[PDB]
Amino acid sequence: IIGGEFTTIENQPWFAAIYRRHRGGSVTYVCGGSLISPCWVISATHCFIDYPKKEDYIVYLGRSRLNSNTQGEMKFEVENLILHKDYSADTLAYHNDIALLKIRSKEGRCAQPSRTIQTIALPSMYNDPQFGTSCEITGFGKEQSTDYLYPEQLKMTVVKLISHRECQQPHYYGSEVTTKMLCAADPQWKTDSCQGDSGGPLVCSLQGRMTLTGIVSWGRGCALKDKPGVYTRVSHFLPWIRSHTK
Ligand SMILES: NC(N)=NC(=O)c1nc(Cl)c(N2CCCCCC2)nc1N
Repeated sequence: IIGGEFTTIENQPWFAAIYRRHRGGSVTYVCGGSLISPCWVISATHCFIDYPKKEDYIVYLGRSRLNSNTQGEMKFEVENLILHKDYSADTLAYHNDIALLKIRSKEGRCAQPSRTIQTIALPSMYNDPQFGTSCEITGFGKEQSTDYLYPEQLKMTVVKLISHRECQQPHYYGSEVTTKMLCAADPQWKTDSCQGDSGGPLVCSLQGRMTLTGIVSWGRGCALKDKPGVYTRVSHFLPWIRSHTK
């Protein structure tokens, strides 16, 4: 997250931190995710497209910090890693950038809701908020496009949904953004998602509900003028999601 503020998991209790354990026994952070039901975390396919063995992944819930344990966090194995069959990557964009991780504790359980863990609601299909709506993003991604390291403390910020019309202009992303995507940015370009935030939630109040409206997918650079963040548009994917979750 570029700009924005530090926060704790209690302010975004659906956020899931996904890591990969290495043969060296080293474990490195991969991407964010969102708990949409007790046994399911939703994230972005591009995060795991290169290494698809479920075995080498670990999901934490209730976690406020990148490389130290947060009191009340839970650790999970990945029982099923479901990557979208129609995923592809273009020059900038990713398509169908959506994945499901069915989580199981080594003791066989799914998530137990707490002060630090809650599911987030999905939207009704094709139901999104209007352009100009303020939504929240959260992650452990870079604080500067140019950083080597990720921050140790969880961050979040606020961005406004952009119109597709606005996003499809040539100076923005032109032809590479599609209707299966959503664009969100700061009006002044101050704050944004970045590398390491992928898979993480874009949350909006829809109806009277905090709803998961997007998944962090891509952008050029981070916090660049006329280069907004692009997110998987969740409302388009209810059939896919329900297929696996039933
Ligand atoms: N929102 C804005 N402006 N950018 C981003 O969200 C964003 N930016 C980058 Cl650099 C990024 N990378 C870099 C390699 C390509 C994709 C995976 C990791 N992923 C993102 N999701």
